[PDB]
Amino acid sequence: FKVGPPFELVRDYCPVVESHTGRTLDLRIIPRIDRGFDHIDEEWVGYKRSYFTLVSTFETANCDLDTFLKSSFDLLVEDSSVEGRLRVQYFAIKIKAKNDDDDTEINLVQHTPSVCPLVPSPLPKHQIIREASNVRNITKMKKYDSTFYLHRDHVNYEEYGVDSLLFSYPEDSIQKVARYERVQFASSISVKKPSQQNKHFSLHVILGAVVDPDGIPYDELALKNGSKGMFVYLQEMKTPPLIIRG
Repeated sequence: FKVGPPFELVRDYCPVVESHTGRTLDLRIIPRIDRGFDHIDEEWVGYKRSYFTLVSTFETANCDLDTFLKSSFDLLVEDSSVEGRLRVQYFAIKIKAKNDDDDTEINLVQHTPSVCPLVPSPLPKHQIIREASNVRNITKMKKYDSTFYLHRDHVNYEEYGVDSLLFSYPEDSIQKVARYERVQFASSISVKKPSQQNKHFSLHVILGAVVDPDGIPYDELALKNGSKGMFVYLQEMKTPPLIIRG
């Protein structure tokens, strides 16, 4: 494990507002790469046969988790789409790899990326990510449970309303930290141009809202009840240019 390529803001997309208070939700993705890249003379270098670890959470400025989970949020589209407000079923994160030059998407292979549902939370320290990674100790894993998950089936249900965000999440076990362990680039990718000069890649992290089937950037998504949902972009961050040794 080691300090990896830093993340920078790429863009903020659709604004999110609470349906009851009209309060705008201020969001901030907090991603970090914990291994897989070396910093050689002002350049980040990765390797084909190697793999990398990327973790991420997101935060909501001045909004405590309890209130957040009890709230209802609407996405605000505008102009062309101008639909108005789309109800958020839940928030999730996804990562992608791109050709930092022509912005072409590079496929990633993970060891089990995917759309990870997530609730606001600070990003755990580097060492904790380790002690929680591949260390399946029953007692130990229970010391990190409150750090990595929110078990909806344990909250006081009488405190939440029918439209509460908590109850629109797909599963009872909800992650607090999106952990992408053992990720590699597809072995089919070309890491050099015909001239033999290195190609440049970039890792992206996108925070988004999953909304019901019914011009804005989003990905089509296979929901939980067989329905076709939409993963609408809220915020995106990326690493600086990366090079991949073959």
